[PDB]
Amino acid sequence: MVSLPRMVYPQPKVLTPCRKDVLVVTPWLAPIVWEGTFNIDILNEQFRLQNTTIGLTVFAIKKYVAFLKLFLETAEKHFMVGHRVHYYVFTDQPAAVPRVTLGTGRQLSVLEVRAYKRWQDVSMRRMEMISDFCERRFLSEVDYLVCVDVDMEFRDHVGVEILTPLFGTLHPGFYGSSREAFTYERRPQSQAYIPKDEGDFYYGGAFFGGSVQEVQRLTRACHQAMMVDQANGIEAVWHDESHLNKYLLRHKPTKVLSPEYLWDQQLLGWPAVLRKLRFTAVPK
Amino acid sequence: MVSLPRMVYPQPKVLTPCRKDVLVVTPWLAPIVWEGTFNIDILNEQFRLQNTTIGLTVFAIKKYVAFLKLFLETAEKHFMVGHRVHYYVFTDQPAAVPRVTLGTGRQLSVLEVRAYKRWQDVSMRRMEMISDFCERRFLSEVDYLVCVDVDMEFRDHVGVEILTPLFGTLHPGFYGSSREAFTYERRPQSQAYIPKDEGDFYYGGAFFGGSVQEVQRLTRACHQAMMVDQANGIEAVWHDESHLNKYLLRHKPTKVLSPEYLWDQQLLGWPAVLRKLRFTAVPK
Ligand SMILES: O=c1ccn([C@@H]2O[C@H](COP(=O)(O)OP(=O)(O)O)[C@@H](O)[C@H]2O)c(=O)[nH]1
Ligand SMILES: O=c1ccn([C@@H]2O[C@H](COP(=O)(O)OP(=O)(O)O)[C@@H](O)[C@H]2O)c(=O)[nH]1
Ligand SMILES: [Mn+2]
Ligand SMILES: [Mn+2]
Repeated sequence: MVSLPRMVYPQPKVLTPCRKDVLVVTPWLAPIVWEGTFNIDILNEQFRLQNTTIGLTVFAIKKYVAFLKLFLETAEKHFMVGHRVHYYVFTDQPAAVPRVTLGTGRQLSVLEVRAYKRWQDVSMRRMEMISDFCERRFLSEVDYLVCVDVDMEFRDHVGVEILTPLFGTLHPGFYGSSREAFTYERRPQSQAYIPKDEGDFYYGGAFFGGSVQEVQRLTRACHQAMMVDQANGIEAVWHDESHLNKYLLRHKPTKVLSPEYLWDQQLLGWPAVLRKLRFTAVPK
Repeated sequence: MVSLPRMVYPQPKVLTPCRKDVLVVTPWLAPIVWEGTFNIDILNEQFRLQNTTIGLTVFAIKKYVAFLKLFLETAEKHFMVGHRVHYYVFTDQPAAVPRVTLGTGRQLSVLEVRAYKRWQDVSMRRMEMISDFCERRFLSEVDYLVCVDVDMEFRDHVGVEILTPLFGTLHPGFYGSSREAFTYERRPQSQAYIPKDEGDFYYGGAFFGGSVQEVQRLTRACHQAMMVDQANGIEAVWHDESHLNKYLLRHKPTKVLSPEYLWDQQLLGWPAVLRKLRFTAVPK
């Protein structure tokens, strides 16, 4: 990496934590990203100097096309502003994608794919489709991939602080829960099985990412695991999210995002521990 | 990575920090390594699965050969035990290197180099010498390089928790100090110059490291800066440490080690904030 320029900002204080109310590093030394833990000016410098391109995948199959306008418009206000962004919209209805005005250095591609009848299958098949397009396109077109649900909107900054070889996001329903309470797949017959004495966190299927290489590996593995389960007459309790959790248990993420990055205010309010609500559920 | 095996350990608690008394992550999201922040079993698994080899460089020029016996014997007890280790002892007196019994998977190489007259030159020229041998040997022989002073002994675990592309260590004299008090080079004529309003930390010249590529970059850059200074007729106030600090200001380390890793118990005692004293000064 090339040198940063002179910058003036508050000195970090070794004997003064940024946050004392939350865990800010995992036991494998991956940062857990909360507001107050990062200086976004330093991080922007680091990633801009490397001319980073970020891909964002989103699936808008069947009626879910209705979520695209707000998803994309709010993404324009909050997601990686100042950096190169390439949106990839996976849909069975190219003509139904709204014409959203994009900022400079940002582009959008529509990837036409099949629709599945069951929402579970639409959700699950994202793994296969992302993996497939890593090979077809993403490896050549972007440096990182961020893979999210479409039934969401950005309300605050989501930026290069999340970028790392592999990240998961704390599910907003479980961040304060004991591992026994996590809704991992519990049947040993399933490839997603995690027993009650294992597990670090419950990650949300709605927001993960990393380098293209790591996301390719993750999505390929989750898809293969789902195909094995299918052959064994089993479907994991929480579908792709169950498999995501099994993957990230055994392949530790190099950053973990706090629930600021995946929230539902209707269901969970605005707890003191959340200084910002960045990416939130839209009522559906 | 390849998958980790099933492991049983206590669950990380999102709403319960491991350490509330110290900063455990930098504003650029690099872990600051303190006892309690890492699970060494997880980390050992990760690095052993990668067949990691760690190089350790140490200079024992002139009278400093006296320190080698204790340095090496204690390294055998505490440094990277269980992993492949390659010691590189730089000396003007190959015959004076004590014969120290090494554990399996550990090797020692004696590198014969010139002895400079001025201690300042001895200390400063380590940068050139490390950089030269990165090309000569380290690139093909080790994955990471750890570069330390010889007038030291290991007293507790120093392991794979430190490994990362680039690391510096908090100097024990300044970890609680404001940047204005840091003994950076303050003369603008010097390549190591840092203004009073810049600076994250004061890093110790006695303990830094990283991937071979990053250590080659750092040591080459510091040597070049020193040569420019020499041509301009100036020598930085704290020699190689001043240049190391300039380098790490502009090239942020991906981990920072706490003063557990670089201490002087005679001068500073054993404060409560240090749960372990791992690598400590030998009186001289
Ligand atoms: O008919 C569907 C069902 C699902 N999805 C995609 O699959 C994601 C996950 O589904 P959903 O959001 O309904 O799951 P939930 O958040 O309720 O767990 C959605 O965001 C969409 O991106 C879709 O496009 N069309
Ligand atoms: O005559 C010398 C002077 C320096 N050194 C090496 O340079 C390092 C830095 O010097 P020193 O330890 O004296 O610096 P200090 O810790 O006192 O700042 C030493 O640990 C030795 O490894 C050496 O080998 N011989
Ligand atoms: Mn959703
Ligand atoms: Mn020393």
